[PDB]
Amino acid sequence: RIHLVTWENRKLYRKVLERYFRIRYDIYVKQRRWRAVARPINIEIDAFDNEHALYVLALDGKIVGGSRLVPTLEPHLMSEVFPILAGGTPPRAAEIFEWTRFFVMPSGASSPVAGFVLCGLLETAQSLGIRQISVVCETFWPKRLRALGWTLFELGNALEHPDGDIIALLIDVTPEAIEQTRRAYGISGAILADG
Repeated sequence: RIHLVTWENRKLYRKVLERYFRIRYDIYVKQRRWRAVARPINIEIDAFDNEHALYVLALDGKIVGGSRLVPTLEPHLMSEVFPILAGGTPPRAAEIFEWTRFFVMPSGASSPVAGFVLCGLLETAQSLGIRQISVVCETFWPKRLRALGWTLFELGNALEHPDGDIIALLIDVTPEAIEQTRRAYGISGAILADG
């Protein structure tokens, strides 16, 4: 199930968040991803992990995948690091949040966990009146996401690097995108823990 962790419920979710920041150490620091900062303790945390962050976490209590949303009216990765990808002016609106830190844990084999996370992201954004989601992602993502039902707009030129090519996208959060995604991964029950 997809759980929405915010500033307001961070104390209820304190053990999940402590595991979540340790997991980011395993994923981002331990496999030496671009710009991950090594901390003196085994967590990974960046300038965008503050009171304005939203954590969309796939649980079962073990974390199996997730993502992070930041209000585009606040400083965000595309605004502070990659504004060149959106022509120097990333999209910024109350209605618009930036997606960062998409991950799926290895275990999670032939599992729709990815499905559960991607569908859960759109459903959480729906529920909050986030109408679009901005993202900096590898240049292979738009094909995959336009195969699941997503309507999205490239915001610029790809930035080519020997270690990976990246691009900025603006994603519509549509009832349709949601349906086709569920269909692509064929799962049924409730996904969000709404209560």
